[PDB]
Amino acid sequence: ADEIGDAAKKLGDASYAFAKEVDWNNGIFLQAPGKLQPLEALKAIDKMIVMGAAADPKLLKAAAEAHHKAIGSVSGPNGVTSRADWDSVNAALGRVIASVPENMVMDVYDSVSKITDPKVPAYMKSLVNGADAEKAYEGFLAFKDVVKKSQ
Amino acid sequence: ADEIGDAAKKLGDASYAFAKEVDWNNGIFLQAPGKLQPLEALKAIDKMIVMGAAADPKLLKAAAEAHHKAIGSVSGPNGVTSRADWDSVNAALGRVIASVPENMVMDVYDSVSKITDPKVPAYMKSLVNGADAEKAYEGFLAFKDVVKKSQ
Ligand code: CHL
Ligand code: CHL
Ligand SMILES: CCCCCCCCCCCCCCCCCC(=O)OC[C@H](CO[C@@H]1O[C@H](CO[C@H]2O[C@H](CO)[C@H](O)[C@H](O)[C@H]2O)[C@H](O)[C@H](O)[C@H]1O)OC(=O)CCCCCCCCCCCCCCCCC
Ligand SMILES: CCCCCCCCCCCCCCCCCC(=O)OC[C@H](CO[C@@H]1O[C@H](CO[C@H]2O[C@H](CO)[C@H](O)[C@H](O)[C@H]2O)[C@H](O)[C@H](O)[C@H]1O)OC(=O)CCCCCCCCCCCCCCCCC
Ligand SMILES: CC(=O)O[C@H]1CC(C)(C)C(=C=C/C(C)=C/C=C/C=C/C=C(C)/C=C2C=C(/C=C/[C@@]34O[C@]3(C)C[C@@H](O)CC4(C)C)C(=O)O/2)[C@](C)(O)C1
Ligand SMILES: CC(=O)O[C@H]1CC(C)(C)C(=C=C/C(C)=C/C=C/C=C/C=C(C)/C=C2C=C(/C=C/[C@@]34O[C@]3(C)C[C@@H](O)CC4(C)C)C(=O)O/2)[C@](C)(O)C1
Ligand SMILES: CC(=O)O[C@H]1CC(C)(C)C(=C=C/C(C)=C/C=C/C=C/C=C(C)/C=C2C=C(/C=C/[C@@]34O[C@]3(C)C[C@@H](O)CC4(C)C)C(=O)O/2)[C@](C)(O)C1
Ligand SMILES: CC(=O)O[C@H]1CC(C)(C)C(=C=C/C(C)=C/C=C/C=C/C=C(C)/C=C2C=C(/C=C/[C@@]34O[C@]3(C)C[C@@H](O)CC4(C)C)C(=O)O/2)[C@](C)(O)C1
Ligand SMILES: CC(=O)O[C@H]1CC(C)(C)C(=C=C/C(C)=C/C=C/C=C/C=C(C)/C=C2C=C(/C=C/[C@@]34O[C@]3(C)C[C@@H](O)CC4(C)C)C(=O)O/2)[C@](C)(O)C1
Ligand SMILES: CC(=O)O[C@H]1CC(C)(C)C(=C=C/C(C)=C/C=C/C=C/C=C(C)/C=C2C=C(/C=C/[C@@]34O[C@]3(C)C[C@@H](O)CC4(C)C)C(=O)O/2)[C@](C)(O)C1
Ligand SMILES: CC(=O)O[C@H]1CC(C)(C)C(=C=C/C(C)=C/C=C/C=C/C=C(C)/C=C2C=C(/C=C/[C@@]34O[C@]3(C)C[C@@H](O)CC4(C)C)C(=O)O/2)[C@](C)(O)C1
Ligand SMILES: CC(=O)O[C@H]1CC(C)(C)C(=C=C/C(C)=C/C=C/C=C/C=C(C)/C=C2C=C(/C=C/[C@@]34O[C@]3(C)C[C@@H](O)CC4(C)C)C(=O)O/2)[C@](C)(O)C1
Ligand SMILES: [Cl-]
Ligand SMILES: [Cl-]
Ligand SMILES: [Cl-]
Ligand SMILES: [Cl-]
Ligand SMILES: [K+]
Ligand SMILES: [K+]
Ligand code: NA
Ligand code: NA
Repeated sequence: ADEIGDAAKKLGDASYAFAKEVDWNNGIFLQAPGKLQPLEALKAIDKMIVMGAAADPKLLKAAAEAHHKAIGSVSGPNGVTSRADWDSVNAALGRVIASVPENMVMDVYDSVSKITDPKVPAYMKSLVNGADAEKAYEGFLAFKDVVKKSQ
Repeated sequence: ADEIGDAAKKLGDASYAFAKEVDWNNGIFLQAPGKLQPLEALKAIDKMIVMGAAADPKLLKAAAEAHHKAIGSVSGPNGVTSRADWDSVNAALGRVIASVPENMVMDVYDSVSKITDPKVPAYMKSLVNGADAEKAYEGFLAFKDVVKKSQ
């Protein structure tokens, strides 16, 4: 057990209602988030590859395992995993983020933002309960503060 | 140095002319290869996650590093990496494939095939030199025999 695991449980309280409202079977997620821009996207994918090579290999292993278990507990019409697996996944991802330098994480966020159309967040939010999405995000902000403290 | 590295060099002789003919900047690769079928695709993605968790963590690390280096040497109008980086990537991927049980690799191939429209290989091949694609594939068959012997 660790502090990221404790923080993932609080994050789940704040975010699982949002998770249940996303339609994870929507084909939209395979689309570019705006105009397809292969050269810019490749730069973002490169920042991710750099980060994956920097990440602790045992923690990437554990984060993959957690996703395989989450897939096994999917149910209902939106394809949402169990509450327990939602928290497990978030904690395992938090540990991966904490295993690399902060600049590597920001480089991914910046490089993806560059290819992401300004309308995309609002359109995503419009398909769920707005208050639940806001509560999820304030949850994320509290969680990332625990993650940073392990980083 | 190892036998997979030697085999990757022969594979490059057989396949790099094909690599140069693919338009890696074509947006088509972001499309589902046929009808989008999220439940079946998730099963294929699950076989991959299982395989990634089973793979040797040092070899997955090295395979990511090899891709970051390959991205740095991209040139020309099709976005093709250098011959040296093409071989490096193939050897590092060969080592990853050899680090997991054969059944895990076949499970991915079967689960992806299930969502892949029968027209897709021929359409892909139609955008390149057919003889070069055939020479690439016969190269692959020789390479996978070396990979299997390390497996
Ligand atoms: C079928 C498998 C599968 C699916 C469908 C997804 C889906 C996703 N992954 Mg995951 N992953 C999957 C397998 C795996 N992933 C990962 C490792 C990662 C990493 C390292 C990351 C992702 C992230 C993401 C998200 C990227 C898009 C995004 O940011 O949306 C928005 C995100 C959500 C809807 C997820 C919940 C986030 C938050 C706790 C609550 C919601 C807050 C806000 C309302 C919206 C988000 C705001 C931003 C600024 C944080 C997306 C939800 C990324 C992500 O979520 O970025 C924030 C991310 O950083 N995945 C591994 C390797 C261990 C997997 C397999 O093993
Ligand atoms: C920008 C980054 C990036 C891009 C564009 C790609 C693109 C691709 N990856 Mg790669 N990857 C990338 C980063 C990374 N990959 C991987 C790990 C993997 C793995 C483990 C595998 C792929 C494979 C593939 C291919 C999947 C589709 C396919 O099978 O087409 C057809 C494939 C090609 C055109 C590639 C050349 C194959 C062969 C040597 C020559 C051509 C033979 C035939 C003519 C066509 C293929 C026949 C099939 C039956 C083998 C595709 C070419 C898969 C693959 O190639 O399956 C065969 C695969 O197994 N990637 C990692 C983690 C280390 C990456 C980042 O770090
Ligand atoms: C070949 C196939 C390969 C596939 C490759 C696929 C990967 C790339 C696919 C792209 C997917 C991107 C779409 C993501 C949208 C989700 C982000 C979002 O809604 O974000 C919403 C935010 C909203 O903006 C924020 O809005 C906030 C509002 O807060 C206010 O309001 C809050 C609650 O309402 C609180 O009150 C809070 O305290 C208060 O300040 C603040 O103003 C912040 O400053 C501001 O950042 O937008 C922002 O961040 C702007 C930046 C958004 C850019 C995207 C960021 C995602 C980075 C994640 C990296 C993952 C990469 C994707 C793939 C990885 C999978 C492994
Ligand atoms: C949210 C975003 C997340 C993104 C997720 C994305 C991943 C999934 C995206 C799907 C991409 C799939 C499209 C791939 C097409 C390439 C395969 C192909 O052209 O294949 C061509 C072959 C042609 O068929 C073969 O044709 C051969 C012909 O050989 C003959 O001819 C030869 C030379 O002409 C030689 O002479 C040879 O000796 C002689 O026998 C033989 O008959 C073989 O038995 C027969 O298999 O088709 C076959 O195999 C049929 C099976 C094809 C199924 C696809 C196989 C790919 C499996 C790779 C796993 C990678 C998964 C993809 C993503 C992974 C990235 C990490
Ligand atoms: C081989 C293999 O398994 O690889 C594995 C690799 C990983 C990394 C482990 C993995 C993973 C995680 C991944 C890829 C996550 C990807 C997330 C993608 C999110 C995409 C989104 C939000 C896309 C869009 C597109 C939208 C378009 C919106 C608009 O166009 C619309 C409607 C109309 C316009 O008028 C206005 C508009 C509003 C602009 C939008 O609103 O959102 C996975 C899945 O496991 C597969
Ligand atoms: C060896 C091997 O196999 O590697 C493989 C391993 C993987 C994992 C499968 C793999 C992969 C994918 C990877 C690395 C994905 C990485 C994702 C990174 C996500 C980062 C995020 C969300 C960062 C942020 C930063 C944010 C900042 C927000 C704020 O600053 C803002 C704006 C304003 C301030 O006022 C307050 C603030 C709130 C602070 C934010 O909100 O989010 C890959 C590439 O395939 C390689
Ligand atoms: C088709 C289908 O059914 O798919 C199903 C597939 C599944 C897997 C079963 C499934 C599921 C679950 C899923 C997808 C869960 C996704 C979770 C994503 C979690 C992401 C996390 C936590 C990302 C971050 C990024 C962080 C960055 C933090 C920092 O940068 C920040 C901000 C500010 C810096 O100053 C400091 C910092 C510390 C660097 C962080 O702290 O955390 C579901 C729902 O069932 C759908
Ligand atoms: C070949 C093939 O078929 O592969 C298949 C493989 C799969 C895995 C099966 C597959 C899949 C599934 C995938 C990747 C699913 C990804 C889901 C990502 C979902 C993202 C969502 C919800 C994003 C948001 C962002 C939002 C932002 C809200 C806010 O910012 C807003 C507006 C205002 C801020 O002030 C406050 C805020 C509240 C922060 C929100 O509310 O939500 C797919 C697509 O089927 C393809
Ligand atoms: C966060 C992050 O970085 O994730 C990283 C995760 C990884 C795994 C490391 C990674 C990687 C590798 C990946 C995903 C490789 C994906 C390969 C996809 C190949 C897709 C293909 C061939 C798609 C199609 C679609 C086609 C459609 C054809 C047709 O419809 C057409 C024309 C008209 C119809 O009449 C007939 C038809 C003929 C049916 C086709 O012919 O082909 C990457 C890139 O690094 C990103
Ligand atoms: C911890 C962590 O981070 O994990 C992350 C790590 C990654 C790597 C980034 C990641 C990923 C992606 C993964 C695993 C991709 C795996 C790809 C597997 C490819 C397998 C292939 C091509 C298999 C085959 C089998 C074939 C057989 C052909 C033949 O039998 C046939 C028909 C007919 C016979 O007569 C002759 C024959 C010729 C023998 C073939 O032709 O091809 C993931 C999911 O994101 C997790
Ligand atoms: C937009 C843009 O510009 O992107 C650029 C991005 C880059 C990265 C810079 C770039 C590049 C290079 C790329 C993509 C290279 C891709 C290489 C893929 C290699 C895949 C390999 C070897 C897969 C396998 C699968 C195998 C399976 C083998 C077996 O199953 C078989 C058969 C039969 C079983 O009985 C035994 C077995 C042993 C189990 C194997 O042996 O090998 C490029 C071109 O520049 C494009
Ligand atoms: C959000 C966002 O924008 O992300 C962006 C991220 C990126 C990385 C920048 C990006 C990208 C690039 C990607 C994934 C590229 C993937 C390329 C895969 C190419 C596959 C090809 C060529 C497949 C084939 C299959 C063929 C088969 C030929 C044969 O079988 C045939 C007929 C007959 C057999 O008898 C013999 C045979 C000879 C075997 C062939 O000849 O070729 C993209 C798309 O821009 C999206
Ligand atoms: Cl505890
Ligand atoms: Cl571009
Ligand atoms: Cl040698
Ligand atoms: Cl389906
Ligand atoms: K509101
Ligand atoms: K021919
Ligand atoms: Na470690
Ligand atoms: Na090892």
